[PDB]
Amino acid sequence: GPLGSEAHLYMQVQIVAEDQFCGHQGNDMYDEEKVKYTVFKVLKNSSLAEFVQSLSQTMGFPQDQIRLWPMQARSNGTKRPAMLDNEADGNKTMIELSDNENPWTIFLETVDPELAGATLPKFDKDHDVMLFLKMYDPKTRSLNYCGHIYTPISCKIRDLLPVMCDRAGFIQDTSLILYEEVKPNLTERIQDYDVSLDKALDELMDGDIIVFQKDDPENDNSELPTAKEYFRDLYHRVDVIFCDKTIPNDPGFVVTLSNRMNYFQVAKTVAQRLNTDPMLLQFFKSQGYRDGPGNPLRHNYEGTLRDLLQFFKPRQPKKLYYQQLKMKITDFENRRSFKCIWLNSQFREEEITLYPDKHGCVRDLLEECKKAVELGEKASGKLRLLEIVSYKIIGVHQEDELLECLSPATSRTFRIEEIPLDQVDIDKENEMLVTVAHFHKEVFGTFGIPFLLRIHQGEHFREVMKRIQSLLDIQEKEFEKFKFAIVMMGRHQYINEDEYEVNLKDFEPQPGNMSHPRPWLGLDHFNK
Ligand SMILES: *C[C@@H]1C(=O)O[C@@H]2/C=C(\C)[C@@H](OC(C)=O)C/C=C(\COC(C)=O)C[C@@H](OC(=O)/C(C)=C/CO)[C@@H]12
Repeated sequence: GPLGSEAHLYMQVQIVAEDQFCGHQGNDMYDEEKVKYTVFKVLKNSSLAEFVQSLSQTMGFPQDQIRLWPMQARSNGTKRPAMLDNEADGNKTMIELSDNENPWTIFLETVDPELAGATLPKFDKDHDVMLFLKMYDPKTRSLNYCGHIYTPISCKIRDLLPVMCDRAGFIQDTSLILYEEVKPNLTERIQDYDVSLDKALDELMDGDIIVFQKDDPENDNSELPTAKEYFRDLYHRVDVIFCDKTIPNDPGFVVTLSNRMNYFQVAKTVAQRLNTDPMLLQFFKSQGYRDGPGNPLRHNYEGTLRDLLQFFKPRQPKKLYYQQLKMKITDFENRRSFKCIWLNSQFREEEITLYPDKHGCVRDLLEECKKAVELGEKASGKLRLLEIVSYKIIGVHQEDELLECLSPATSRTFRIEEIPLDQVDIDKENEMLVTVAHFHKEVFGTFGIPFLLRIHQGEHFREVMKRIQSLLDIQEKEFEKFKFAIVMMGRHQYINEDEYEVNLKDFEPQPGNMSHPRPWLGLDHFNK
């Protein structure tokens, strides 16, 4: 709006009291966006002494009870209180002390208004340093402002250990770990307490910060055992929205994490936020273009959370998608669907998907299906796996074969069935299984449900027909309507059903030839 004629002669002076330092969890003394100031509009060329007496009357403390420490920015990017000499700069101008920083911030040390009172201790500009103290509690992972101290440069670090303990509520003689909080993402441990402050601290200045904590075994029970780790985590912090993909339109919940986290750490933060096993969750990389879940994140991901978020533009809402699982994410990742046909005791087909071990044998699949189905009444209770192509059985698979060695279900159907009673242990000297398929007129025109059939040497074809129809169930002048043939690689010829006696070697391959083209029995009727 309209600036006054003499507005350029004035400057802003923001006074911060030490109560603003209490509760601060970050680096330095306060957050510039949360701090509350007492604001003064003062002439740029008023002197320091004028401001001091003015401020002393404004705040209600005599000049004996207050001291001014300008908040000066350091070369390393921090802002810290700094020394200001009363009877050597008290007549320099406010703006020349300011170094032309127009909103000029100053920390006002006062005596506790609890007294008045004894005045602030004197302070030798040359041999004394004002240090700031923070205590780090690893159990609550928190910072606790512990005030400031006047101390001689020559004082030994060990001599500061009492007051620290005193200000933290620790019992005296508690062993401590001490750090200088140099700057964000740099917390340097003070390794020798038996040396002076000027030797122990990097570039000893007024406004330096010592963070201290107990030396305690229980520290290792926290996610952040040291102040060093705490400040690293804080520097790498980032809020991320998490959304369940299975719940449509979910707004999801904000979780505070750190850019340096690996898969296990973010998984456990989110799992405790959801109260589940971290292993019963699956996460998804971002699609990287528009909001929506991307590719599944393998549980053994080697990257960091920063890699997962690198595609979010500098102010896009960071968001990751997950879903909750019914099994551990490892088993979820290694399960493989095997879809096949279960043929029940009624001779009817159903589609069933089993999830055995991807490295299992055929027996694993057979037992997975046996757990799912109701078997026949007084039946064998043992299952077998058949491979069907174009309505013909081409193979019986033995239980020791590896599953991954089987052709995928891509027009080649697999059929699990219970073995009939007459087929569990056939007479190996005179009894044989042959495959049976339905065809119409010509052999390559197959249809229907093929099956395995036991036949006996010397038997008359009549009884083969009887057991065929017993397992098939169809009107008898419907069953009598059709013919029977023996088939080998396209060639076929019919059995005289009036009087033929079953000779097994009419159905036998060439001796020594276990190849997949075996002779089979064909039923020749009409379809539907
Ligand atoms: C943040 C702590 C708090 O909640 O209040 C304590 C004190 C004040 C707010 C102020 O006390 C004054 C000015 O009278 C100044 C801030 C502190 C004073 O501490 C000292 C003794 O310098 C810092 C905190 O107090 C402590 O450090 C305490 C109570 C240590 C336990 O003896 C704030």
